[PDB]
Amino acid sequence: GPGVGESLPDLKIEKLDEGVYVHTSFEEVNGWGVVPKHGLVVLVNAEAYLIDTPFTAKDTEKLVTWFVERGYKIKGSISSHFHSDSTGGIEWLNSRSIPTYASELTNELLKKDGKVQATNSFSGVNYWLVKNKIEVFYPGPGHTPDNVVVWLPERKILFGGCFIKPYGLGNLGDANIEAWPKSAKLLKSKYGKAKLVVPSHSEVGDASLLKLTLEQAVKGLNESKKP
Amino acid sequence: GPGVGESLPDLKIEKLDEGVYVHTSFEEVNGWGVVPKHGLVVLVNAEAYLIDTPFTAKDTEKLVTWFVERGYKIKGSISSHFHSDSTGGIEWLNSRSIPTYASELTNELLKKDGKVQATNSFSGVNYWLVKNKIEVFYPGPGHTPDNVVVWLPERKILFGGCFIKPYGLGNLGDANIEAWPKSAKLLKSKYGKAKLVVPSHSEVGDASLLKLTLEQAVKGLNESKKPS
Ligand SMILES: O=C1CCc2cc(-c3csc(COc4ccccc4)n3)ccc2N1
Ligand SMILES: O=C1CCc2cc(-c3csc(COc4ccccc4)n3)ccc2N1
Ligand SMILES: [Zn+2]
Ligand SMILES: [Zn+2]
Ligand SMILES: [Zn+2]
Ligand SMILES: [Zn+2]
Repeated sequence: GPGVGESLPDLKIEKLDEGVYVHTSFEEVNGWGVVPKHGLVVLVNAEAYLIDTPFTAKDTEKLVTWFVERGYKIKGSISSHFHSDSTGGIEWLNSRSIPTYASELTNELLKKDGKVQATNSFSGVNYWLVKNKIEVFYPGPGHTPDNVVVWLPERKILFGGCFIKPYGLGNLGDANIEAWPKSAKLLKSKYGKAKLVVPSHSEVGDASLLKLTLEQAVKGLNESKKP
Repeated sequence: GPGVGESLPDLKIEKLDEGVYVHTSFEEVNGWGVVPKHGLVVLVNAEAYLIDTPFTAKDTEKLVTWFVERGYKIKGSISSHFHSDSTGGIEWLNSRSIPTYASELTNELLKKDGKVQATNSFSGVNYWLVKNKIEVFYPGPGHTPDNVVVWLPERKILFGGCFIKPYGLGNLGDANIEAWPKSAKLLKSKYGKAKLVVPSHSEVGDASLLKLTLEQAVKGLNESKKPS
């Protein structure tokens, strides 16, 4: 809702691996309960890259302040898809002239919704946000038409965002179930020996979260072809 | 409120694993929104066991018919705590002579509250609702003094009910916040190898949710303890 959910938990920040933190923010979402949303902060040269923003400007600000107060200035943010649990902090970041990144199709979907756009876009299937350290990849449509993943080669850590859905597919409103099985299969061959997979809405796992997502996508596609 | 013609999403039933269904019902919590409630239906060869009832007689009846028309006998239900979102359809199940179960303490709380009780009580820290297949465990007070969890040793699924609160404890009006940290740690140390953990009010996860609940219990205790 437009209002502040006064009793949600606060923004969480936790170290996942050597260069890498998980940030978790929380929102009240109709029909689901409280929903957690994980993103990352990846440090490069002791400068911070946000992988997805929190739901809100308030938690984006808290996140940024925490790292900046500790000497880690913000090099940029990248959003894995257009929904506000990935993109909600883009306007705040833009107002601080922190570069924000999104695919061309993500920015088009933001605009079509009258959302503020990232100030840096990329067309096409791979994008090195930081060569050999932060890569973006488009597996095809799934949770949404634009969803991308972020790969950290040096840690073998995959940020699957809202594409990774081990225990169920979540909000299907913008989903492409026909395509999701093919996308999930593609993603699983490519990142099969990830050490760690970070879903948006489920806590971190190993590479079996790729197989679970594929099974859930196969499952939802089947059920949808009914009564 | 929602309008007079507004209905909340309809009861959902979803396969979770070979023997095992999640059932999700909804109520509106006036100005927080619409909030889901998960229970299970556990299948042991053509018998079905309800793990928690929906909030309402009407959804308890929908849930029972769904399985009766797929050929199952409803052998009984068990309620994980006394709140309506676990016991709301005991009165209806009783009216159809489906055995209903709760702990001795849960039935006492129901009777205290002027509510219909389950027809069968158990008491003790472990209780087999179905030997080798459906186990009930009391971790200690937390969400409520009487909350219990259900364990399916053969799927390694834990139904944690409203005890499992990985994103925030929820309403503490009936809770024992001083006990919840200890109870949570006992629950974690017993079921740390669960393949799945099913909370009442958030989605299915893995055994991580045990750790998250402990963290939330401890932090809730701390917050309630500051002098401001
Ligand atoms: O593999 C599967 C399919 C996905 C899935 C979902 C759940 C589950 C339990 S309550 C819940 C809440 O949902 C709804 C509440 C309101 C509107 C739409 C959905 N969702 C349990 C297990 C399964 N497991
Ligand atoms: O602004 C909004 C409200 C929040 C929101 C959520 C989603 C979305 C898509 S799949 C998904 C997964 O959810 C959950 C997964 C587990 C538990 C409860 C929810 N969640 C998409 C867009 C919106 N956008
Ligand atoms: Zn989304
Ligand atoms: Zn999402
Ligand atoms: Zn309760
Ligand atoms: Zn509850």
